[PDB]
Amino acid sequence: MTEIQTIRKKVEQQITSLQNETDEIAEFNQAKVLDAFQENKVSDFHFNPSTGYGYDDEGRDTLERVYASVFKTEAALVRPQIISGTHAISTVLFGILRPGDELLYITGEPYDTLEEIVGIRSEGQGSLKDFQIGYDAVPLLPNGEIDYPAVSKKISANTKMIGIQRSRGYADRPSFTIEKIKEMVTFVKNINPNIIVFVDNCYGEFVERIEPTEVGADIIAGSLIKNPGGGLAKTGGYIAGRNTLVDLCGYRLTTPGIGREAGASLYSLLEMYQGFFLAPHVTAQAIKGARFTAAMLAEFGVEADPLWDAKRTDLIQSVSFHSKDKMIAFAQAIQAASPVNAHVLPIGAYMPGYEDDVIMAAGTFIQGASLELTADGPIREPYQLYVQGGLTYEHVKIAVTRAIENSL
Amino acid sequence: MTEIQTIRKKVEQQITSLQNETDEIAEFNQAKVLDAFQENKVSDFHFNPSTGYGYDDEGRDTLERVYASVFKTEAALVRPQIISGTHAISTVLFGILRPGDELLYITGEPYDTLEEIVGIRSEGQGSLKDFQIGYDAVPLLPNGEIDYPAVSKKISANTKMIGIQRSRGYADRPSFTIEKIKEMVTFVKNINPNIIVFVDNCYGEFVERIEPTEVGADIIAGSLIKNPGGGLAKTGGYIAGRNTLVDLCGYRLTTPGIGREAGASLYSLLEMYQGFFLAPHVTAQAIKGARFTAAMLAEFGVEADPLWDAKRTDLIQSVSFHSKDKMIAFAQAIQAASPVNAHVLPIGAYMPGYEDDVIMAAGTFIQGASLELTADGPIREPYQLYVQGGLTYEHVKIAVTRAIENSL
Amino acid sequence: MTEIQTIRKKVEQQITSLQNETDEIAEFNQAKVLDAFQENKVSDFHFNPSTGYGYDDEGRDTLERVYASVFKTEAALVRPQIISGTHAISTVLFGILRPGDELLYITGEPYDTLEEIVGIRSEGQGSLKDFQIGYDAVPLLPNGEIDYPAVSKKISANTKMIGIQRSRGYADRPSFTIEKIKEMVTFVKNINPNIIVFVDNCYGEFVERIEPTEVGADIIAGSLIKNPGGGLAKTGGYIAGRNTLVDLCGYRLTTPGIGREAGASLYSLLEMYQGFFLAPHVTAQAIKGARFTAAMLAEFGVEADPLWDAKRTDLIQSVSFHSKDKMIAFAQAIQAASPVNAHVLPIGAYMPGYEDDVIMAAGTFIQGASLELTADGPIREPYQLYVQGGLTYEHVKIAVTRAIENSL
Amino acid sequence: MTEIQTIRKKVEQQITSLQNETDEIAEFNQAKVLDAFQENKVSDFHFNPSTGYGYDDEGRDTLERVYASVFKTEAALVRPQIISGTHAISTVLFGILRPGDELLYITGEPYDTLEEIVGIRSEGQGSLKDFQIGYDAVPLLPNGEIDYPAVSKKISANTKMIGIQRSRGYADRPSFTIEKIKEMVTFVKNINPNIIVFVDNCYGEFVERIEPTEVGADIIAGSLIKNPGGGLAKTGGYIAGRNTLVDLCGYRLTTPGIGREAGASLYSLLEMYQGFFLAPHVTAQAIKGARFTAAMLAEFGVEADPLWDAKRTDLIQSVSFHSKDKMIAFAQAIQAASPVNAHVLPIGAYMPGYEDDVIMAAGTFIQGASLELTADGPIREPYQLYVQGGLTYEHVKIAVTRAIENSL
Ligand SMILES: [Ca+2]
Ligand SMILES: [Ca+2]
Repeated sequence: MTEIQTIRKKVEQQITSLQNETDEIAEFNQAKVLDAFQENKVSDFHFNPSTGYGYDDEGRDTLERVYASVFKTEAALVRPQIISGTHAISTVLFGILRPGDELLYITGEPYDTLEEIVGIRSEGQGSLKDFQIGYDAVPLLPNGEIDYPAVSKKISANTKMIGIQRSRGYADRPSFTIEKIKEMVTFVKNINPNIIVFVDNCYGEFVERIEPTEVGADIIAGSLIKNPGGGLAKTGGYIAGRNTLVDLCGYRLTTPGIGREAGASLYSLLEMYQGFFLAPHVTAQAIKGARFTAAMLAEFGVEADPLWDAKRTDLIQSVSFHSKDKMIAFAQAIQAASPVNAHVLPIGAYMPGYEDDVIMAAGTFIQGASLELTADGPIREPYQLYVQGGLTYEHVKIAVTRAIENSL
Repeated sequence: MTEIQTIRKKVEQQITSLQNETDEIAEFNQAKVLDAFQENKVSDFHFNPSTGYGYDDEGRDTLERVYASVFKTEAALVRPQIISGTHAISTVLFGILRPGDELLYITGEPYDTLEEIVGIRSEGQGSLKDFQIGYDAVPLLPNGEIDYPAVSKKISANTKMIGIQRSRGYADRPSFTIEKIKEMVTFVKNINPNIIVFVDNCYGEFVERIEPTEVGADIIAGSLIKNPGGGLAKTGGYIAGRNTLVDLCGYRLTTPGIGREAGASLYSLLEMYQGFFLAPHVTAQAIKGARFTAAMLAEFGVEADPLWDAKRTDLIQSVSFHSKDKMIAFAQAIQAASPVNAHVLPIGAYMPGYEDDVIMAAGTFIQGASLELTADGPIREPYQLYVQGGLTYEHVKIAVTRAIENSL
Repeated sequence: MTEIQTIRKKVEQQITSLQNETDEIAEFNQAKVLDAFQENKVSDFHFNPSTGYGYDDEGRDTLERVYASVFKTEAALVRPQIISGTHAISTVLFGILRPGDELLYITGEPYDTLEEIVGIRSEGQGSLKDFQIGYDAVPLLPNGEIDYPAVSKKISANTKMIGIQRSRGYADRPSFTIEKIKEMVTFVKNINPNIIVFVDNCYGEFVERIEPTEVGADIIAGSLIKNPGGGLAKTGGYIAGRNTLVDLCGYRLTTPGIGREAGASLYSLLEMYQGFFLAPHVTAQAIKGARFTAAMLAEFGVEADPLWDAKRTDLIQSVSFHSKDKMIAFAQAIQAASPVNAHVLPIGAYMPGYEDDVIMAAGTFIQGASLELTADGPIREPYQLYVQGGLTYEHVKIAVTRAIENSL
Repeated sequence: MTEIQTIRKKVEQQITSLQNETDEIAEFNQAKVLDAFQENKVSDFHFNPSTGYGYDDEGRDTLERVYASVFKTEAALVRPQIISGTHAISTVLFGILRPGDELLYITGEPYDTLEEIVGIRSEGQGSLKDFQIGYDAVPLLPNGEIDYPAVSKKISANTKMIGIQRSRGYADRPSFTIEKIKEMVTFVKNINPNIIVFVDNCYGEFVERIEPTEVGADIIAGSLIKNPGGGLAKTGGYIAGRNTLVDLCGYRLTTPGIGREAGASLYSLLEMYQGFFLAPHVTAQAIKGARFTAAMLAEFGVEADPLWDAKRTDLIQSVSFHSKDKMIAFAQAIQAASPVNAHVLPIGAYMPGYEDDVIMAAGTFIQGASLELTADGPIREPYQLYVQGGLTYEHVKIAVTRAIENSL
């Protein structure tokens, strides 16, 4: 019985109860996805490629129906023609919003990439602002909760859509649970039932037994190289929601008069189907992994957020080293414990629009994939490193144990 | 020699000189494309796939540079993410136009699919109109020429872009040659040099030694399942033009902030490169075929448009039988002389937004591809059938001779 | 707390200790495969396709080196040019064996497919017998152990190779553990160290911490649509062993004078790499699944083999219903609880060379894949059904719970 | 007109009549292939992938039937599993031959790669010799014709198969026309009608209106990265012949008991069908190019073989410069006028089993493909360079004119 092994025996026993809970959620979600395959009568011919126009591609259409069934929506859009999560989100915004309309984000300022999209960052690019669509965001209370009086003050007759970002992303606040989201929807719908509630669902898929579309969200969007891709999707994004709303997204994604009826699937179907099927289980690996990281690092006297015993709604997990050297050594050890490009150590790197260098471990099968184990953060006080994902719980245990042995 | 063989010997001698000119154009164009590959140092690594976000895909970028080199533009956008010619065109319009801007098509009303796009066909789908962008079309003169006085009267200070459709499509007018297009461009630029000239270039690629971007067009667009795909591209579209304009198109195709810097190529690069290399030559097969069809049908007392000895700028070829039966029999024979689904008899079919039944031969490798031999037309007087494309001149001669033998 | 749920709470607590052991093995094996990726410096460019001859395909070569590293061999052969497990095995036999040589199987008669291969079933097909290569097999003792005196009697100067089939397959004997195999190797090597020991390793990969190549096997072969494909490999087989021996296999697989240096990888690399990486973990799911099936069925008074508490060396798991109806209802429920073709119920089916109908549940992503959950058996006393595989432990729990609710 | 242009005008007029005959052959062959697609009811579903074992792949089977129809054989084996022409040929030899049998090549010693296969090149690799199969070759007469008395003397009762190599390869003799091959076949069959006649058909496909299987050959084989692949097949080989013989080949390609009934097609079907459809026409480009090269070089006082006005049966074309410098400069110029890796300067290179350095131009889409334009030769007197292939006649004219301009 070694050193670190002793610590592991202890910490693993400690977290076992919560890990078991994660497995209960995974079985529930696995059944849910299986039921969705089944109600849509998925067959092996549904993996066949389409070419050219992609008209009447039943494989593509069936997959979208499977997505809609799982999220409990009327319709979905899940294609490689949606190139990412950001692209999926932008498709929702431009798809629905029209000149004179206003978008209100209530979960505080959303992730930085949306900056140019809404138009508060650049010019001439074709932002919402360029198309006469208004945008604002309501900051969170200091405690990370929604500032309801502030939201109330902001909602006007011109407010067409309310934006909710489930995951904290890089923001210093807790990710919003489905219960918290339900409360937000109830609140806005009580003010105006016609207001469209959109939730940026990235990293939350299959973390709970429920999704935002089950607590009244009208439409949601996410990334296929995160949770729902199950580690297999090579690219893409998804949209799920009301039929009228998904129709609009489709016209934005292709063109009016064609919309979602068109777009060749080529060779992407099998990986999307199989990835979705495995997604509940693979998500469970990343969650189990996060709790392990949180428990182990805390044990080694390192600050963890969230806490190993925190409620979980997404995959996000950070650890604050309060040490530049410790942070870099850890991120490098994570790369060194990765399957792909393990020998290409990350270093402090310049990043456009940022005053601080960033460090990123990304030894993955798919470029930029996040359900896979990665690590990153800005190199500045308090030296917070995001260490999350993992295709297997085994991989996370191995990598984190080695990262500890290497930096602490 | 059989009878038909005797007619062929005569007709083939008659058109030889023109077929030779087509071959001369093919060699010029083949050299143009080769020089572009060399200039851009095309390598086998340029065929490699990219996954995830598709950042720093040199293969994708190099393909784009090759397109730009051939079309003699600063920039190009060429990728699987563009699902068709219509999508390419829409991307140009929404990419460049903004609220208060006006689009003026000068080549008469453009192809029907653009109806919904501009907003004269529906409501609420996110048309140019829905986004406060103005549109109009100047009808052609009765002889099919541009109505210059009408054009002059409709150009205002708010006219941001001029639209030109090279190919006649289904319009009862001749396709516009590069020389004619040059006249148009010179004219509108004389009125306002800052006006953006866009040419829908479908079916015209490699038919002449020059493209519209060489006669003053600022930006062009087309489909990869037509000419530039060389029969090999399974899907896609292209945009080529000035860097500023192509940048704007990129933000529309993806999102602001990202643009053309993202989008996984997956496995599509090789077919696009190889198809483009083969495009000048495959285009020539389709043109030689067109001339054969025109000359043979005329010889059999059937009306052809264009005439065998007409100037050619695109692939479009029609024959008018003034007989329902002959028209149907001929189209059926074309399907029967096609490689794929030869046994699937075309019959009068309903087409959305069409009072008349249509008949179509589409026995192709790629779904809806048109550089391949196809035949189609609405079932009504004067019973005009479009018989065009052909991956090989041999295929067209065989199919057409048999179609004649089966219907006349 | 429901009926069956109560039974599950009980049985799951009971099997927990062994399941945990399976997870320890999985973590060890995950580390082992990770270490193999790392020592071979696996990078994202190693997933790139090769075409034509496939000469100097580093992606293909690196993968084979990763396989060799994991199995602790000098060399391996793992390509889609090996179309299956049977093909892999036959390649080993014809690769090494020459006229006058004799093959001796000591684990009793091997699986039926090898019948034509060795030549004890047909004629003129090019069996070992057709090529003047001898074959025999030593039956097991009644207790399922190796009959060592019988083996000793059989080994002659002409015995070039000894065959060992690790997995019981359909045979009514226990699968041979690695320790048992070590004993066999020691025994034959003591008689003649020059005798080549070959192990058919199908279904045993990653079930223990060790493989036969670690207890002295010279060469091994298996299927990529079983354990090592991790559920992702679309086809294939592998060979691993001594360099001289793998060289010979390569000449058989391609041609002499070329061998393994050639063969295009096309698009198969990523799935093979990623599948191998996930294989320890996915294998663990199928093992955990088997123990669950064994424990649950036994609880419902149904005979299980192996027992939930048996030592495990492969994925094989059966249950004997002593009831035709119960057996068929169970197999059908397994299909109905599968992701693909769930609505296509299996029925009693004729099978060539068999007196009895067979039933097979195979609602899988990959045609004929076995790491995925399936069920099959011959429809005859005692109505033994093989219920094994599972990409996730969750899937197996769900499917088995439903199969019980449906047939018992 | 420039000078070179003046020479071209003259030379092109001179060869026109022969180029026209090539086009006539192209049309005949195109019709032959089209009729085969029709006869076999080729459908778009025939392009669908198969996974796993590849059982009941109708697309794969239909492709095989199309090949058989074109070659006028009972059966064909055409698949990605055959990695080359050599592999196809080896499969035929080991598939049919058995211990005590003898193979007699009558067209002199065949291509070098077959050396190891037959067993006159190495030891222990599993050659025909290692498997107790006899081999011999009858040298050609000095004029390159068959030595009939020597052939008669070497045919015995143990002569199971007669080998005929259509193409000269690197041998200093003319390629054998179908008429010549017919003479050979008639002769050997007169000696023994039960003798199996095999023709290595590489580079000869679609060059004449007839194939060897139409002049008595029992079985033939070739490469898909040459003629029948139409420039599109990324890998592979074919075997066509009598059902009994093709059956035997199947058991060798896979295993006895299984044969041709197995092997996943994955994503290779479409390119194989489309390539075969285009093959007659692409072949014609390469032949027209060959004639252009022969006539142009001769016009410039360089020795050509074959001569511009020679009978053609395959793609092979050489030119002898009697100058190292000119030879090297010309090959370099061909690479520089190639689409892929144009910038990668060919230089004298070592070649295993060759005392002399070789130079090669291989700037192709598919690695090692030869229907595409390439150039190669050993660097030694009389400095003979093979300059052949070409996906388009335009490409050859451009490359060759530039090569002339750069070296002469
Ligand atoms: Ca001017
Ligand atoms: Ca005779």
